[PDB]
Amino acid sequence: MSDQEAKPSTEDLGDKKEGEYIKLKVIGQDSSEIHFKVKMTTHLKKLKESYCQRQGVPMNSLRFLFEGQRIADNHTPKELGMEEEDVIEVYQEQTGG
Repeated sequence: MSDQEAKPSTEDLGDKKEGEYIKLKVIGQDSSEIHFKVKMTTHLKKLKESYCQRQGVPMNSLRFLFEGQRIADNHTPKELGMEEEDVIEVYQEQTGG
């Protein structure tokens, strides 16, 4: 999906409920910012690719990282240790494949 495989119906931790939510904002050098609602185990790839498709840019041309770590296809807010309304850093190249 990005670096490895990633698929829906991902297994959660178990105790974490649905009565909890977290929002995240993705920002890019293009001054673009998007605030989305996610849960603990939301694949951020879906958010990022949604922005990529919306902006019409290839996912291999752009890169999403937080605290110097790339947001992998299976990376989540719980996994990366983020908070609500936090910010993810994104850069986009103009050419790729």
